[PDB]
Amino acid sequence: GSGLQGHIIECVHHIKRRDIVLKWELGEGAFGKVFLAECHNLLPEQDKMLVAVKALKEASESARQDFQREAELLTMLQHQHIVRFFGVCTEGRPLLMVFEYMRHGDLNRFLRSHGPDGPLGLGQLLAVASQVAAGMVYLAGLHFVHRDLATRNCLVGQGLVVKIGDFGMSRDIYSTDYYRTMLPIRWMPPESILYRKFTTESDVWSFGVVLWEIFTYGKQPWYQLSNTEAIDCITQGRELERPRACPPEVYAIMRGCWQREPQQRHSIKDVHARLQALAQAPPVYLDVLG
Ligand SMILES: NC(=O)c1cc(NC(=O)c2cc(-c3cccc(N)n3)ccc2Cl)n(-c2ccccc2)n1
Ligand SMILES: O=c1[nH]cnc2scc(-c3ccc(F)cc3)c12
Repeated sequence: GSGLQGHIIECVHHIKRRDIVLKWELGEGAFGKVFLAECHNLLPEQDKMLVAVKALKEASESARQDFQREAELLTMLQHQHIVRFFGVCTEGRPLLMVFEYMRHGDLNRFLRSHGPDGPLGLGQLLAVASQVAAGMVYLAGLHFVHRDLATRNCLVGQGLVVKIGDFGMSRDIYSTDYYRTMLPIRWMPPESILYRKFTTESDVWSFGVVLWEIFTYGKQPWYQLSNTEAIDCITQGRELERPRACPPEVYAIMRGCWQREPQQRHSIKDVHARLQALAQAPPVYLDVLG
């Protein structure tokens, strides 16, 4: 149910196994593990560089063919706000996908660790939002539907650089963010919960939810409610409240992403243009004054 596979239906670089030196396990899911590794002879002037390596547990013909198609699409995705894909290693089991290493981990973990529970300021929160929007503009321009846009599926590198990307293990690491196939219901618009239909318009809705995560420093949307209760609020048209750290100007943008009718939601290009203008000239808003 990945966006990569969704886009596949609707030359890959090969790295020698011996050029990869596994250093530590970063995470794991049902499909395999993710390692921190050193990769030799990959980038110029960097005889050694850190990479994140996704290892696939299953080595069957269908898993191999799916892997290849995903690797072809990942090679094609090239943007400043998309996690860099360096290539594969198909030298037997486990099949490996090599990505750049994002030193601050996923954006949800980053927000929670840089929040009140020092804390990121308004200008930094707007820069994070603008970068996530820029990656989504790129994906929409390719008619690529993410299907699971959320802060847990964004990564943070050196110098507050934020990019869209994940190692396909969020349904395991953040199982609490999904409901049973495992659907990310708190991030979904009513037509996706009801008809299980994902579009660029449903990605825009999830972007509004990402904005809410950003300005609550990574809190789960509808945190006071159970999964079935959250489905009810969304299908009935209840809206997430404006976070305290969120200026009215950003809340108006979220509300634009959350129009009930998919055809009435702002385009991501317009959402990005608005957030970019606010990141360069932040509104004078003190969260303490509300
Ligand atoms: N839930 C799943 O099974 C699932 C969900 C995903 N992520 C995507 O499809 C996905 C991945 C990227 C991306 C791009 C660049 C680097 C980078 N690291 N990621 C962007 C958008 C999407 Cl939408 N994978 C998955 C399957 C294979 C590899 C990684 C993840 N598996
Ligand atoms: O990831 C870890 N977490 C806790 N203890 C250990 S001991 C060794 C590891 C390790 C080292 C290299 C790897 F490729 C994978 C795992 C490790």
